[PDB]
Amino acid sequence: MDSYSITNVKYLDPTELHRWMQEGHTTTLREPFQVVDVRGSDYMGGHIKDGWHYAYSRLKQDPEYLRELKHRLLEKQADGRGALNVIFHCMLSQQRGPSAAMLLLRSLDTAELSRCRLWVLRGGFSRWQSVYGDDESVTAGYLPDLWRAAAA
Repeated sequence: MDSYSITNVKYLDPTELHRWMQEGHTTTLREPFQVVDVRGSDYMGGHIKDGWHYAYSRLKQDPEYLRELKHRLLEKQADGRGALNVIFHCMLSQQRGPSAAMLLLRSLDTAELSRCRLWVLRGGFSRWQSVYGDDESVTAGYLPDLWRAAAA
């Protein structure tokens, strides 16, 4: 990235993330990626496989928590190819997704700006599960019952 502007935050569709997961890296530059689920208690009911769970509320209130995430991400990037593609997502298409990305972006030094690419998954986990919810290879801890529209 080149600056600390909101325009540096990119958006990804579920179909493209799924493709990255199938291949094990991004399609264009073959770079690594890491999903960061920033939901709180609404994390319940299923999540993207191999993603990390860092609640937005705590990232925003605890600088040490944000620092921990940054450190983990950069540590993973150091042993990988090129820049690490970090993907943030919420439950739905919410403002907390890009806000979480901005929190990380603002915590990066000018030297670390080039080590990451920031993305937000359009639609959140809600859109994700409507398509890949029952796909065991990309979704973990899924509870079909909770997402039933016309249940009990």
